[PDB]
Amino acid sequence: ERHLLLIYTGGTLGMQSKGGVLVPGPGLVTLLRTLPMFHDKEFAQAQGLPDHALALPPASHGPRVLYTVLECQPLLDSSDMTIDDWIRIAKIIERHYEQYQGFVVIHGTDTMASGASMLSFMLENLHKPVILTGAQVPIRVLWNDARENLLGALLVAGQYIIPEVCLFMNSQLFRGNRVTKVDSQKFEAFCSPNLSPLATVGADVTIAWDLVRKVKWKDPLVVHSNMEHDVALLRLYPGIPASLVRAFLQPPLKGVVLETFGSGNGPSKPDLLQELRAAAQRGLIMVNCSQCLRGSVTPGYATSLAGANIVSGLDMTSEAALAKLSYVLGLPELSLERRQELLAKDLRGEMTLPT
Amino acid sequence: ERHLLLIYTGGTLGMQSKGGVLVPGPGLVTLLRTLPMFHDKEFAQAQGLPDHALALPPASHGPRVLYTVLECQPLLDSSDMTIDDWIRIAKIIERHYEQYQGFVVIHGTDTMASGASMLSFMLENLHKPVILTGAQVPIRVLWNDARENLLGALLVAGQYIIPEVCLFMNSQLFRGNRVTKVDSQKFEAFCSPNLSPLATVGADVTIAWDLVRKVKWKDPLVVHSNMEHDVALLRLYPGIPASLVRAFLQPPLKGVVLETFGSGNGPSKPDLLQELRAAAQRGLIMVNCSQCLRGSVTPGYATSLAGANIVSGLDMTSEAALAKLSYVLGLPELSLERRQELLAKDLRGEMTLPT
Amino acid sequence: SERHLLLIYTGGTLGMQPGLVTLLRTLPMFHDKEFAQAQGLPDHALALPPASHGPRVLYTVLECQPLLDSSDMTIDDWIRIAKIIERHYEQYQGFVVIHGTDTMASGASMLSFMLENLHKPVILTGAQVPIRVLWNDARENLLGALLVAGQYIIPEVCLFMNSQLFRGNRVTKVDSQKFEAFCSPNLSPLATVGADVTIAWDLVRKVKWKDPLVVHSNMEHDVALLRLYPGIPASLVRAFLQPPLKGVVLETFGSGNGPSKPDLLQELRAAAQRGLIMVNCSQCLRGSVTPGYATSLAGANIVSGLDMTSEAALAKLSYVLGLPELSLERRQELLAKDLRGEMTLPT
Amino acid sequence: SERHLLLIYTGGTLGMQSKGGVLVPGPGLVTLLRTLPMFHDKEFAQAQGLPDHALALPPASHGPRVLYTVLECQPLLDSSDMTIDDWIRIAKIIERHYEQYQGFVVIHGTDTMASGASMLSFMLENLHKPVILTGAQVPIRVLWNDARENLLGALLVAGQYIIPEVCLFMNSQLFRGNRVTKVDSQKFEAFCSPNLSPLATVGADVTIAWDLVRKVKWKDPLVVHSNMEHDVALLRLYPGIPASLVRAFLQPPLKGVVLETFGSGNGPSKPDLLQELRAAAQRGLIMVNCSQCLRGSVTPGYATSLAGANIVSGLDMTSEAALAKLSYVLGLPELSLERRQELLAKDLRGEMTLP
Repeated sequence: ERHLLLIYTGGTLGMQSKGGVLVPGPGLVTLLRTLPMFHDKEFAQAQGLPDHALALPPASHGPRVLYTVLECQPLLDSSDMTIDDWIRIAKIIERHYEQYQGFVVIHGTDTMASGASMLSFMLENLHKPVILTGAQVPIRVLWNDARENLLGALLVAGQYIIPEVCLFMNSQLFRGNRVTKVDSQKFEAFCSPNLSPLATVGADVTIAWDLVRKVKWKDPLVVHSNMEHDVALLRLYPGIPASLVRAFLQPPLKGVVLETFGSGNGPSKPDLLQELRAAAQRGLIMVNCSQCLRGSVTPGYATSLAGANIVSGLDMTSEAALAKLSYVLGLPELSLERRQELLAKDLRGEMTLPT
Repeated sequence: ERHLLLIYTGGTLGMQSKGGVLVPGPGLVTLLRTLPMFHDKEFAQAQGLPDHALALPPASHGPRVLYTVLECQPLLDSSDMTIDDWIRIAKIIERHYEQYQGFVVIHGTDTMASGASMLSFMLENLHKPVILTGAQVPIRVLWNDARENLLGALLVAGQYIIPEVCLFMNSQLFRGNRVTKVDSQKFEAFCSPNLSPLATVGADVTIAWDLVRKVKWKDPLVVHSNMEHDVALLRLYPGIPASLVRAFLQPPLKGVVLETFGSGNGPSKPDLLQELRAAAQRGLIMVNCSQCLRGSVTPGYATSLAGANIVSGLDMTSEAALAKLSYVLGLPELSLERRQELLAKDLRGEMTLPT
Repeated sequence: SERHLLLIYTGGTLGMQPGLVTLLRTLPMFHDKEFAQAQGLPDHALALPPASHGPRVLYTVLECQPLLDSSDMTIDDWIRIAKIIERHYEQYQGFVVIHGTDTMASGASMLSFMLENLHKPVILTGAQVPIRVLWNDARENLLGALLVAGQYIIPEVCLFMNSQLFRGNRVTKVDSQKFEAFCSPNLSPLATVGADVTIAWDLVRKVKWKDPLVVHSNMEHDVALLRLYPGIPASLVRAFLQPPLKGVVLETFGSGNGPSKPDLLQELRAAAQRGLIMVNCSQCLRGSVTPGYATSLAGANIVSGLDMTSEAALAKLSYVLGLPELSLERRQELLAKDLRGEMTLPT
Repeated sequence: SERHLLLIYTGGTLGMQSKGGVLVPGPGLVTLLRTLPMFHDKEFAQAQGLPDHALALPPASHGPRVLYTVLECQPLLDSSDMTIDDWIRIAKIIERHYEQYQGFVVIHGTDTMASGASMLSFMLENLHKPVILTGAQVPIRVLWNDARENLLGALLVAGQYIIPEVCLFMNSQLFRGNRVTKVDSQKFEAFCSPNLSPLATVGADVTIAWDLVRKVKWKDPLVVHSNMEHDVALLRLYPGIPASLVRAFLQPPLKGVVLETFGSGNGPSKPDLLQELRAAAQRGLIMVNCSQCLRGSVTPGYATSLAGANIVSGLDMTSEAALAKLSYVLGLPELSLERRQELLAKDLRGEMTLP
């Protein structure tokens, strides 16, 4: 028997349709109890389970999966979520860590990749699956992707010891800090462009155990509430003026992810480079990520002006890069040099180092 | 209000797991009645519907969809289906044509492409959707593709006027006579290699109305029970001996689909070509299809020996080609030349003619 | 019989290690010496060998100076390229522009708008590896762009790479290392090259022979792109949208949702009141913006970009804002139209 | 310093000429290549006084200098006319010149290239050096073609890397030969390796899957199997295929057959058909079951209760690999039937993934 906590933060999955427009949809648990795929009534009465606890029907193999639904209030559109909301989620997981074997987090798709990346860093030494999921269509609308996404997340978290923050959608389990949202309409909404899925679901369940990170049983969970808030993302576009870059990098900003062209090239006009130099002199740390969905940043852009304050993001998604930068800048009592060293390491499986 | 007939012929979808092995699973209707996504009990009692009739919950838009389940006996593995089984299905649709607005046929995946292709030809002047569907995993197993495939086929047939035999799987609606099975394990089991899907299902339903065939309201449905049975498929492999080809093409064979290499090239060894000439002289009709999943046969192979008795299949799937040949050969009172002309036409949207 | 192209070389990896013409002259696939002497052609003019069908293709190489890394290109560079095409418009049947891949999608999008009523192919191309390195993608990309521009009347600014012809204002760069570097996420390619050449004539735009080419040198320079990220502060958005900015492409989440915190929405309202025009594009590679975000505060000054790439959106905004003597409402109407095949209107 | 290749030209579109919109044979490949700088460095040739049968590639980025000799077979063949004997001849050419060259490139028509590569894979036991097949949809003498880059890439791969396998190089990808199949008759991406990653990819960088590439066994000498059983066939089961036709197909002197069945390995179960398989097994015929599906694997079980161990699962093998392996195994001298069945169930050349 394995018990999960299902944390419902918001998003389309739980909403209601009302005159062709989506509104909030509380009482997820009341709906799930009425669905045989989500709740086995017969086993519940036959075990006299409390009625806050749902029980999945028996699967092919594995142990029986039970879960409790924790509904956050207020429920959020994911576009409104911030570092503080993700910290709250991490603190919920922390508080209930010993009582459950895994966690599923229902989350809006819009910023799910950012949430998964943040939680990935916040939950240091994670020993248990934390699976984010969501849907393009609410579970209360008849024709939807939510039923199978939610069930799959529960089954994965319930049956496998994958000690990572993941995203489950459309029969695929991705490493959370490797995903990005690529399609605003299709059920295949997400992509892990520089890493295989951790798992695939079909007639069989296939898991890339070669990739899945190792449980460090000896070390306790450490939850980082200390995440630097003053980090930003800046997309360089052709002809972007130095004065706009200057304004964007003004105090109190501590870190920025620069999204550059192709293999990591920004404009080389002297007034723009000077603004990057000046920000590095103020102590600002810059991480260079590619605007391209796939591939990697080759080192070199602006290094002759910003020195070691500009760090290559290699093949990281911008979501991962922003999370890592927030994490590293939030660590207490480190030199600048130590921060730069940490940014250049693969801390959670988010970055592939050249071989 | 729109009423559908759901015809259950067999296949994995309806089976049961028993000691890691699949066995037949009758009484589909008794399972569906217990699933809210498939049957709205409240609306059924409130309309005093007979209890052979199921009612889908309300969808976003559209009218209400009701359906009746017709379970064939015996239920078949699709590998054991034949032209006669498909004729039976076409006669079921014929018999109940005026009573229903659409049809869904649950079918095994192994020969679903052949079934869809056959029905496509059998149902001349079809005015209503006939949607085949199935699953890699049975609907009675918890983690499956069957729930969403079956629901999607019902919703598509219930809500849209697509007057074609189609295949619905994994959120995609394909033209039936354009599909082939490409994966024996994944939920994306089928491909329409030389035509876009007719429809895609996501947050929105997208329909390629430019491709969908036109309802000819004036003409009545004509069901072709006269389908020539003595048609075969022959895959040419390198070095295939003339004597084996001779044996394969003996009477009483009337037609054969030859699967040749690349753009339609078979071996040119004289003894093999002579066997094709001799069969053509006996009146055998041959259609040349490519072994390649994608692309088209260029005219020319063996034409200097078999003359007009060897016809290019252009970009047809072999399933479509075999169906069309059975159809054309079964038509009454036609010359050989007329049969050849008909094979070269696009009769059901199965074949793209060159510019 | 004979079709002449101008090959404009602006910079990029393709030509790296000047004098592109001297290399091309020595490559039989690019220059037929025998036909050149037999027709006494001037030696600034190259001649492709005969292709399968079609007429003979001749071309002249115009090398820009200085040559640019594409990351350093700006609206002015693209205007210059448009003026080169304008100047030589009657003398050639098509144009090929060698360009760096980094901003090729932005360049193609800009030229698409600048060249109003274009009647002739303008094909951009480039390479991940220089043509002078033995193992490269440049030879076939360049040849394919010449052959397409030389043999087909596709009156659009296009991008040719890795055997595919895309609509220029529909492309974006998706891979920084592979030869398949570009994607047209919301539109099929205009053409594919294989054993046969397949052209989507159903998509290709119609030549309006009556109307003359009009080149828009009047492109608004004070337009920007702003990527909203979770928790982006209102004060930063305020700073970003200060005068003299006239237009901005906001890149929002999913179907077009930005954060709804009141202080941020207020900054968008305030910019709209200053007359700033905003276009909402999705950060997602694929799909479309649904109308509605911030419309109750910014009103008609915030426009849905539907399925546009951000490159197309920024170009269109520069184009529309540069048009003389239009009301604000007219500018908003134009942004909502499909002006160059860059945007699919719902059906 | 220097690596020497033998380029064996057997036929195919690559070397042909266009004449009135129709392709005819094109001899004297070497005379054309000498005039192309990408294929021949004249300056280095004179400066080293190389014999003029030997071509020299220009210097590449890294690596040693690559020289190659062109051996043109006569007569040149369309690949649809090739047989086991032609592939044996190729294997004997490689054998004869094995010590004089460091690698081999074989120009071959695309139509049966997968069969050729699969055959050579088995014939060349303990291969220590790359044998790279390549070809083109369009002749190298037509201006706009895929042949230049395919041929150059094959030469560069064979010249610069020690991949001791029979491979196929097309469209910037190196596939394991016995894993490929032709999927498109018109596009430059003509081939697919459906159940194995490419061994290599070519872009700005060359990426090689060294984890997959087989290990050079330097101690063991090359053994070339001329002893390949010729009486092996491929039979594609189609719905309703009659027992009498299967009986005719499996008559003596056939020794082995690859049966192509539906989905996960299911053929029709009608008793008269199964009886014909039993009867063939009793005559000593060996049968390998492969899936008609491009992707995925045969699950054991079909017809095993009648044909016993004479019917063997082909798992995820392509039909080309299966036919080659069967020919190889049946050609081995003095083996019991049980031994032959064991060998068919092993991964002998990287063609089959065991569960």
